[PDB]
Amino acid sequence: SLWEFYMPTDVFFGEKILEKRGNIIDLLGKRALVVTGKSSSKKNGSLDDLKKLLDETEISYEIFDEVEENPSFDNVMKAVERYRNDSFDFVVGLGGGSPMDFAKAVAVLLKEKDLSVEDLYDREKVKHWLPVVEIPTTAGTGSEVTPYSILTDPEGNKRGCTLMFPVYAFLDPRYTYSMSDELTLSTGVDALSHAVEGYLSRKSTPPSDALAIEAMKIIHRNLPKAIEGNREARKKMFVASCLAGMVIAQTGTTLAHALGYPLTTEKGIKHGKATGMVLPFVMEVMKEEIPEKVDTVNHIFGGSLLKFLKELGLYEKVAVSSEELEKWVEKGSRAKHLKNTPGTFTPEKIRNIYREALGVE
Amino acid sequence: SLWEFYMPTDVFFGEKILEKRGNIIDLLGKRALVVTGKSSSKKNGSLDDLKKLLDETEISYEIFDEVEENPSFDNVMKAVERYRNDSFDFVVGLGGGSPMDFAKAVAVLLKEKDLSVEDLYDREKVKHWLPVVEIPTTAGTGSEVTPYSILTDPEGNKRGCTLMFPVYAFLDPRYTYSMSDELTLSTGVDALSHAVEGYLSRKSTPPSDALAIEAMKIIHRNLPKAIEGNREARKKMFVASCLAGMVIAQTGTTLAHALGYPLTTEKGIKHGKATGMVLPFVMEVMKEEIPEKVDTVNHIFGGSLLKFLKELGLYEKVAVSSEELEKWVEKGSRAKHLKNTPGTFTPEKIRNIYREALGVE
Ligand SMILES: NC(=O)c1ccc[n+]([C@@H]2O[C@H](COP(=O)([O-])OP(=O)(O)OC[C@H]3O[C@@H](n4cnc5c(N)ncnc54)[C@H](OP(=O)(O)O)[C@@H]3O)[C@@H](O)[C@H]2O)c1
Ligand SMILES: NC(=O)c1ccc[n+]([C@@H]2O[C@H](COP(=O)([O-])OP(=O)(O)OC[C@H]3O[C@@H](n4cnc5c(N)ncnc54)[C@H](OP(=O)(O)O)[C@@H]3O)[C@@H](O)[C@H]2O)c1
Ligand SMILES: [Zn+2]
Ligand SMILES: [Zn+2]
Repeated sequence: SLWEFYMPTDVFFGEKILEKRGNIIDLLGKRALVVTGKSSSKKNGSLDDLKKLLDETEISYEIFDEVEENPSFDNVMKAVERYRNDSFDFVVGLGGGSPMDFAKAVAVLLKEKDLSVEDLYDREKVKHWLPVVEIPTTAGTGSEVTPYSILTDPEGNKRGCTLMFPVYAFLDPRYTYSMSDELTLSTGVDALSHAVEGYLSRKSTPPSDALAIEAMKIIHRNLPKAIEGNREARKKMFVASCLAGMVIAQTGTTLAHALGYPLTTEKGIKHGKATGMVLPFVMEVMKEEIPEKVDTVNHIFGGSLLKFLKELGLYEKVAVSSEELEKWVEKGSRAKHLKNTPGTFTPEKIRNIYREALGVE
Repeated sequence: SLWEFYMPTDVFFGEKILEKRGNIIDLLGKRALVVTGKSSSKKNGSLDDLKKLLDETEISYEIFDEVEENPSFDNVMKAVERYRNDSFDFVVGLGGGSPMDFAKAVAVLLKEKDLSVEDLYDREKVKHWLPVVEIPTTAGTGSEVTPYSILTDPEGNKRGCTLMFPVYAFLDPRYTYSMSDELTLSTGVDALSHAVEGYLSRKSTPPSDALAIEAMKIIHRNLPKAIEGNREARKKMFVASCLAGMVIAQTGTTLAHALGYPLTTEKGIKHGKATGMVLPFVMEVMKEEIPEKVDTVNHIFGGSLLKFLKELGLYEKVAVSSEELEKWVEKGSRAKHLKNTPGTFTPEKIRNIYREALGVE
């Protein structure tokens, strides 16, 4: 066999974590660029805490609070072209996966001033970048512990790239208490999918399996209560989302993530819910290769992950034309994730996965 | 509550791993110092593989193959003084815990020529150091993924310190197939203790708990067969020892490790066996603060860790005087590990832990 474990991010978790461990960012420089969403970070106390930390460490900064959900190439360039004229020592991503991923792309482009966003997809061109600090507020994408960035290209397709691991990750569960029940559900299922896909992936490793198993157990026991607003459960979900991120940082994701993309970009379905909807059906095909592991996942979730997700009210009614379905099937058949997904996926199997997922509601 | 996860070592695992991924050390420099034991690494093909790797990568080197079991301050200075006139870019530890720990100490001292071994216990003085590469051959201390180094001081006492994390760890399971049944047993129990102590420690964290649980399950299922010589079992033990190293790299150890030291330094009992002998009894006390987790550990090991260890033939007959016992009880009452160990340990309880462990056989 042959495997590798690499997750160099220094992770700090706890209430008031920026106050208690945040000063370490002073090792990164004297001026920082903060990238965050339009309003969430202003309402959960995170931006205020960050401003306090920057003031305390006497680090000057600028705030780009215009990151959109599922950020596009243009969104990133709208910030890069402007901040390339400044001189930042490091970048801080604050919020959900969108601003956290946005921060990684900007960190490279502010250093590599001659590169375009498309160039980021060429690993050979990514050799220099500003350090990145991530402060997540959802539970979650686990972006604070992965080297990935996902952007929507000019054609409207979600495309991911591998950049750098954040130097520091600061997780304060209090920031997640403001999530709506619906966002808690979607982000929680995204975390669930990361742990499940990482465990079932052909790139699975012993360390990532260990982390994935614990994450799955935590999510199974806490997601329902978290959605309802139970604080202790939300704290556990935040822990699980981080563990799951560590997992995919080793394994990457599977066809489940790839197939959910069009549901998000074309049907407005939140990322986590989109992935979660197709995941159980992708698993049915994976069974042809790893039935034991698939059985393990179903057992952890009470006997059936599909039923577990259905009980959460995850499935949505989605309008899909034959024309749209065929387009999604064609794109899925070319997903890079296919190589790391157990099972044999023909266009018909992918077509069936969508029909099954869409057929629930 | 508040926790941190940090384990930056880039870990590579697999048969012929040095041949397949070792070239990456080219990024560390052009000259290196190899520290290892007298014969071991020369008989399992590891030193041969390392020599070949260094030749292929065109990296000059010198070999210090005089690291003794449980190295002392003088041992380290012997190598340091012998090579302080030279100029190395990085250090490579090859072998078990002794040479790997030796490597970390030397890596600092060769950089900071004005420091003594005693200075290494002062975190403030350890500012710079040469990069370290670890290649373990036992399953194991997990030293390849921890920042710890343990040496025997002039007084003959085991004293550990925290230095740096190795940049790269290369694990080839084939190297462990040459271990004697006794060494497999002792190093295997050491790994078991790391996982168990890390899980039970007051410094336990979610990520380390995840890794510890998996490590414990692997060891329970494979240690007996590994001792018998089963290669699949030994390969699994090697994975577990690594996972366990990642665990203590976050948690540190408990009173069990502390109480076993005098058995090693004064009675020649191998580290793993010494810790393992007292572990079940230290756990009995822990049950006062964390009965849930202790029950979990016993459940994983077939219902009783004590019985599991006894069945391995772990316990040894040891000649101990009252004077010696009282000295150990006294020192045990002043171990830093006490603070991170659940339960209340009175001199009477510690004396009883030793009596119980020594009374088994
Ligand atoms: N790096 C990776 O490996 C990885 C993994 C999984 C997913 N992703 C990517 O991450 C993105 C998904 O991010 P996400 O699900 O965390 O959400 P998101 O897209 O970052 O934002 C979701 C929405 O929730 C809001 N929000 C964020 N934190 C909140 C809080 N604490 N309380 C209330 N509302 C809050 C946001 O408000 P504001 O806009 O006002 O801030 C936003 O409107 C996708 O683009 C996905 O492809 C990346
Ligand atoms: N850094 C940490 O966090 C950490 C954790 C646990 C323990 N430790 C420390 O590590 C030391 C324990 O090391 P250890 O149990 O791995 O053993 P060790 O002390 O490194 O050596 C044990 C003996 O086994 C031999 N050996 C090593 N690899 C072998 C192989 N593949 N086949 C056959 N024989 C082999 C050695 O031979 P040669 O002498 O010929 O090489 C040596 O004589 C202690 O000093 C302990 O305090 C450190
Ligand atoms: Zn995701
Ligand atoms: Zn040990």
